[PDB]
Amino acid sequence: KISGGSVVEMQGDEMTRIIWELIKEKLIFPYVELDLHSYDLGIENRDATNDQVTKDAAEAIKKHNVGVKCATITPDEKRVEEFKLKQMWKSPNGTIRNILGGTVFREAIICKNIPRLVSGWVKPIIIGHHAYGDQYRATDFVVPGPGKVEITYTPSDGTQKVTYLVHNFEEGGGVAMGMYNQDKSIEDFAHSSFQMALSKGWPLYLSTKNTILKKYDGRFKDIFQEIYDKQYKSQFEAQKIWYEHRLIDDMVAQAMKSEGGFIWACKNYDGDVQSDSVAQGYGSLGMMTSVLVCPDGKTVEAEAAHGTVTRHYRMYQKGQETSTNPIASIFAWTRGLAHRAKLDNNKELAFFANALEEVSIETIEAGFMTKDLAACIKGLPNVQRSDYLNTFEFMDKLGENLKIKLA
Amino acid sequence: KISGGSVVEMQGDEMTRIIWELIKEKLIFPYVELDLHSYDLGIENRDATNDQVTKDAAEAIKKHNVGVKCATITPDEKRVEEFKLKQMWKSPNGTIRNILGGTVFREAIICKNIPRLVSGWVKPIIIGHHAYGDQYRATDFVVPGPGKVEITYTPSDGTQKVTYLVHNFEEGGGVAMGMYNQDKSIEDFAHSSFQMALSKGWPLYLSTKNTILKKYDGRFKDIFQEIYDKQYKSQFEAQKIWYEHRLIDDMVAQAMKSEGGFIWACKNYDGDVQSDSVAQGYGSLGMMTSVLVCPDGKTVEAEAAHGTVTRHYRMYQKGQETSTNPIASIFAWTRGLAHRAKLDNNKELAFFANALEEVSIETIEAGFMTKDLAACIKGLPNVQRSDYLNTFEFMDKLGENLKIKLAQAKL
Ligand SMILES: NC(=O)C1=CN([C@@H]2O[C@H](COP(=O)(O)OP(=O)(O)OC[C@H]3O[C@@H](n4cnc5c(N)ncnc54)[C@H](OP(=O)(O)O)[C@@H]3O)[C@@H](O)[C@H]2O)C=CC1
Ligand SMILES: NC(=O)C1=CN([C@@H]2O[C@H](COP(=O)(O)OP(=O)(O)OC[C@H]3O[C@@H](n4cnc5c(N)ncnc54)[C@H](OP(=O)(O)O)[C@@H]3O)[C@@H](O)[C@H]2O)C=CC1
Ligand SMILES: O=C(O)CCC(=O)C(=O)O
Ligand SMILES: O=C(O)CCC(=O)C(=O)O
Ligand SMILES: [Ca+2]
Ligand SMILES: [Ca+2]
Ligand code: NA
Ligand code: NA
Repeated sequence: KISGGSVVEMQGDEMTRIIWELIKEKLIFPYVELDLHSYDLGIENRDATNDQVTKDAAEAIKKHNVGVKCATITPDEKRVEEFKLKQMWKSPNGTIRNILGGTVFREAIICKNIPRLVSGWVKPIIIGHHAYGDQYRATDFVVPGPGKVEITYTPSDGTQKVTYLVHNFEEGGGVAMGMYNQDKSIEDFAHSSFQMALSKGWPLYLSTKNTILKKYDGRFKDIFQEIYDKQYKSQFEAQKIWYEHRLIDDMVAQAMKSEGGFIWACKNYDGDVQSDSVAQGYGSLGMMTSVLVCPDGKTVEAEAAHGTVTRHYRMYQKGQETSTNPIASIFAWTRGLAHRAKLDNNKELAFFANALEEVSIETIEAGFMTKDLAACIKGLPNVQRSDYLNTFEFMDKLGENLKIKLA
Repeated sequence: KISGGSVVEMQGDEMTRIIWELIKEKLIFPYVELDLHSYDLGIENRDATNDQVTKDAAEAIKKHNVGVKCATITPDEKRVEEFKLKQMWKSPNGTIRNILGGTVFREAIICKNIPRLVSGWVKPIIIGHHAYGDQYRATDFVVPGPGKVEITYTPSDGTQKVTYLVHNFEEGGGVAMGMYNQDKSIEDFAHSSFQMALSKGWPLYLSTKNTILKKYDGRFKDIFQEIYDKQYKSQFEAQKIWYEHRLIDDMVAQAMKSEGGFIWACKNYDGDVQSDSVAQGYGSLGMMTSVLVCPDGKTVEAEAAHGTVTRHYRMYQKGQETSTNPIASIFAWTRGLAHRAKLDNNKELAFFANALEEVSIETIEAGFMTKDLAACIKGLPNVQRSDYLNTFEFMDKLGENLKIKLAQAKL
């Protein structure tokens, strides 16, 4: 009945797919009508269309400014045999992120009754990681035997091509890889980082390994520092916050013993990994939001940070009972819809967005939660069946709670 | 007085250099005589020898089979300016690890009175991280403007040349790099991992991102699997343990919520970073061992995993009282000497090494400790001067306790 606007939706795989459908059936569709542009990133369909469906979904997001994505399978060899795939398709996440660009901001979803693994974290940690380039765009290969691996730069302006020696393999083979990043993208990431910091009133840290990657990482470090000095510094001081670069070793240690309450700017690989470390440290991988904010200020893709949860899905196929946390998948929808509402100045969509979220927190805070969350309070071995609901029960319960509150 | 043998010693920088001298002077030299082959990896001395001293140290370690290393500054632009360096020298750790090769095993040092940051870790987590290649021997450069970055392989015979497009820079510039690893080194790293799992009777996890780096990381995953199946699987099933690959994201989450009690094989970068996170989670960076175990099975370099503690050094330079935890540095010596002893079948030195370890734990467990550890107990905002000992005080107390312990043993 509520008029949503246009949303790009990406369907995914395995356990998350199951959950994705439950969320549309019970939390979204009964209450909200949309111009839904649906792309199926299920791995069967991606194989069928030779991954073209993925490039299509990314373009759709540019047009419509808003995307909600279910977790997908990125195939290695086992996966190729499993689904009889054409080939080892690349990560859709990496494909879409590289086309859209921007910064991925992740943040735990906090309930008051859910204890943390790490004692100190009483304030949020917001991770914003660079979406573009590096490992997702890397070229890696097997080195078959002895020989020489080199990397070369040929300037477009006709001046001398430059060649560096990567390694001389003199005994057997191995592996080698090239990767890159772009100044403009890195600039965008710096501004997005400083702006999020000002926005929250929290200090900003950048982590790199510039002592080791002196040129590659030093470039991130320099770009951040240049832009800070020229463009944000006084505004930081005015708010009594700060920016500082830290080596990645020190940062992860610092973060661990911290009391939280900062923005953590990461390179792509570190953002990907440290975001799992942090979600789990607050409680669970089901309790983290993830939004890609594009450089335009306008476009957004929301998702759950975690994967398809194949381990739980395997039980589901064997007919056994499961308890998977859908909270993150649900916030992919509320964050996306929130943004849609703010774009269109849709007063009611915004209301629904925020309702489903407080409904989610309120349900867990009343004592209805999936197995992972009960494990947080009790310790896994002390958890009994009466302590949690299963995937379907819990979805139903949120469903009836949404009913009551919207009514 | 104990006859030590030949040890290759590598001297360092900043706060650890100070602590290094205190350890030698108060814990080692009073009791042990050594054929010390001393290499000064202080940054001034590396700059004066164009870093040749670091390669010499490494070569000395092949020859003598044991090395003990102090934390070193790895310079970036700020350090060049600070020390007026000729160049931004490469990490001595990378240099040494790539010359020797092998697997770096890192583990927390645990005291019964010290709370953890992470609740569940009632057993230890042992990380074995590949010492060779990757980021540490990378070639990286700034791309100054539009143009094409390519990476090429040419076989030794010259019979063929393979060119891969890395990126087409048309817009402006950026950065690019290449990195590499070798199969032999990866096979040695698999072996040490499975052996360490068997040794401890714990399960082994390997982490990669093979879904994203399909050839590079998939090479690691495959070598480990093939080697598991053919050579260690019977044995693993016998002690009722197991081996699995996990994706690095899943693995860090799994470690976080776990009970501990596993071996975690890591790629170079991940090992380097997660070992800090792990040490901190058990309570302190001062409380972790690190030994490079070479594939020859005979050669070892022991070190402190943390850095030079530059921030504590600044205070020291101002005359301000400091409290830096020396435990990891002391254990560089104790692990090195324990291995020298094992090599030489030397029971006096073996006994000494282990005696210095117990003394370290006993002193802390009796409530004498540096500030980081007192913060573990009280919470940083709650700790007062009376709660901890300063750097020299704590060293002097261990010195006393070591004297007692060795005396009681002589009796
Ligand atoms: N599209 C995407 O954004 C992502 C996709 N992937 C893909 O997903 C697939 C599986 O990835 P994988 O590394 O196995 O791990 P997943 O992140 O899917 O899950 C791994 C483990 O994390 C815990 N976990 C994750 N989500 C939940 C949840 N919602 N509720 C409770 N526990 C959860 C579970 O622990 P436990 O088993 O102990 O209960 C689970 O087994 C792979 O194909 C991978 O490529 C991976 C990451 C992100
Ligand atoms: N040689 C080596 O193996 C390594 C060398 N390095 C080099 O060390 C230098 C400094 O690196 P950086 O990352 O800043 O810092 P370090 O790793 O030396 O330490 C940074 C912070 O960690 C805490 N810490 C580390 N060790 C101790 C200790 N033993 N006792 C108490 N606290 C400790 C301190 O926290 P707090 O300030 O909060 O009290 C300290 O400020 C750099 O030049 C780097 O290149 C870095 C890593 C390894
Ligand atoms: O795309 C993938 O295969 C993994 C993505 C991921 O883990 C993430 O985006 O955090
Ligand atoms: O060599 C460096 O600069 C840092 C090394 C390091 O952090 C480590 O060995 O854990
Ligand atoms: Ca991840
Ligand atoms: Ca480290
Ligand atoms: Na499971
Ligand atoms: Na300090």
